[PDB]
Amino acid sequence: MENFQKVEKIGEGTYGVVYKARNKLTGEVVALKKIRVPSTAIREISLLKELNHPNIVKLLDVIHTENKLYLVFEFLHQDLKKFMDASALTGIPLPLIKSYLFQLLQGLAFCHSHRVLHRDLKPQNLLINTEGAIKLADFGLARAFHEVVTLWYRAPEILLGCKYYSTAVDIWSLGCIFAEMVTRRALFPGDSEIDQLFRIFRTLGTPDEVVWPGVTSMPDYKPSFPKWARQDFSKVVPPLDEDGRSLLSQMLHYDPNKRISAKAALAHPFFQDVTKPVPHLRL
Ligand SMILES: O=C(Nc1c[nH]nc1C(=O)Nc1ccc(F)cc1)c1ccccc1
Repeated sequence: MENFQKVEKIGEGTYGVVYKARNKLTGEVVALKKIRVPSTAIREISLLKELNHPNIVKLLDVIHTENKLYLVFEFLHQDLKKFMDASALTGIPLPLIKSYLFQLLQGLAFCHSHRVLHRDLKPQNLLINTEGAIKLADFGLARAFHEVVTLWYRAPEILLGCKYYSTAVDIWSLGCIFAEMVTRRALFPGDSEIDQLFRIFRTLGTPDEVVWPGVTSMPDYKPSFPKWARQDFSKVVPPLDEDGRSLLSQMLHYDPNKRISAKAALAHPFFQDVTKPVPHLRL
């Protein structure tokens, strides 16, 4: 778009290319996403301009022109997936893991309180700066509307065909990102929907009417599912301490109504000692 110079490709979202760009007039460096225009998307997108929070990538402008769609976001210099790969040897220090988790829960508590879900959290859409900050990106783009879209962070109620699912889905994804930071291995690396479901089952137990009332009446649930026993958390995320493990377990509750909200998670004793360390990033 005329007011922008593409400096470089910085990714491919679900929804079209993402460019680093410079505003020919303002000077500002920005993230420019080209989508791919029904008035429904126009409307939802416009709502997002308003939901501002220090832990949500700022949506600067929504250009709808020549009947094409661009979103202009504030620019961050790295994503969490790259940072994680970069920190493979040593792992991310716990106090930095805890800060990141804490800030993301703040962003989610904000979104959820305005009834906006993300619905597709993944380390690739979590963006970080040199000053210790981490921000949710791509917020709202999913209601509004190639490699495999990853299933690794998908809540099981989504996998079981629930069509009217809740903010608890973001809580689930965030718990899977939490474990992956601690262990340096993805929690549930599914390569199909059944494989994804069965990986969850194998770690957490096949859910039943005891732990998830109503589970058996779900669209894609079958009685013929195997019955695996639940594994112990101490085996799942060493060397996370007992507070971190308690929290994670609550974020990974099967029953979306049992699953901890972002707001009550902020109160958990794991965060009693939270700080804001600054990462070392080599841009
Ligand atoms: O809004 C998105 N990204 C961004 C917004 N502001 N900065 C970015 C961004 O990707 N920055 C970035 C990330 C990794 C790099 F190596 C260098 C720079 C987005 C859109 C679709 C899918 C994923 C992320």
